[PDB]
Amino acid sequence: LKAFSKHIYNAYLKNFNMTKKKARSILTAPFVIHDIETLWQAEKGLVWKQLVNGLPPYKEISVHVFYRCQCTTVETVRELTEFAKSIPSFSSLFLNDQVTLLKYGVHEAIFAMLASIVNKDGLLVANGSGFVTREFLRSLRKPFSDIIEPKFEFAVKFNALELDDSDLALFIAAIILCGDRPGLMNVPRVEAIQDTILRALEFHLQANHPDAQYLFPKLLQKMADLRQLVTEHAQMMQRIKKTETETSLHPLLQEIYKDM
Ligand SMILES: Cc1cc(CN2Cc3ccccc3[C@H]2C(=O)Nc2ccc(Cl)cc2Cl)ccc1OCC(=O)O
Repeated sequence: LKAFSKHIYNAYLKNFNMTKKKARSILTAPFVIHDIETLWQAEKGLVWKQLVNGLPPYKEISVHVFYRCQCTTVETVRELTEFAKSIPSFSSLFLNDQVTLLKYGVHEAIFAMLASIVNKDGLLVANGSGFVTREFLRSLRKPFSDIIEPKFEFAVKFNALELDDSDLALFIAAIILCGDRPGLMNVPRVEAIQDTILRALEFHLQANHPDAQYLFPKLLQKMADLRQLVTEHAQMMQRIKKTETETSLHPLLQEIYKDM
């Protein structure tokens, strides 16, 4: 049982480059991106460096941030996919279920993970090297500003729990191995596996956070909140996909948002 929680926490460490430990040690010399000038200064890309001339028109600023939001999540989706392979019993499931579980579960896992790299004034980006301000994300266009702002307000509430990476490791495994996803075939086997993980998390929270009662149902509450947050996010993404014709979506993201 204890080795179960350390197996997942092992895989978490093995698969996710950015951790809450490394994140909070940075947050408490990142290059601050607070305007169009500093946003462009974050480059280092040799091809980008060879092509840059001046500052971008206006519409390019929001598409660029929207492009960086895609890249962030795409990388994290591929990490979460490996992470899931190491979760006990996940690989024994039907490959369809494995895909279905990841399809509807990755964003919920991401937004909980991304709370680690966030505070009330902004978030860490680009391998912890830069810090994008909240004000700048308010200064973008409405469609792209209205999808970033709900996340900040959730992240600060999630960070009030004062969890660590060993808590997140199990918590994320619980989000992925979720029973009530559309089209999920072998439901009993997934719920069974989730109970094992839920039983592991219940023990871990008591062994890691002694003097903070009622913390488990709090985390269960956040799972329902992560669903509603993603439910709104996906809707705002599809409204964007409809209206924003000069905007496209990464092939990995296209899959996930196909049939939601
Ligand atoms: C357009 C889009 C926006 C966000 C919003 N994300 C999730 C999130 C959580 C907590 C704080 C800030 C955020 C925000 C985010 O990652 N922003 C972000 C990331 C990198 C850079 Cl360089 C700049 C910014 Cl503004 C998330 C997904 C997405 O679409 C891609 C996808 O759904 O996969």
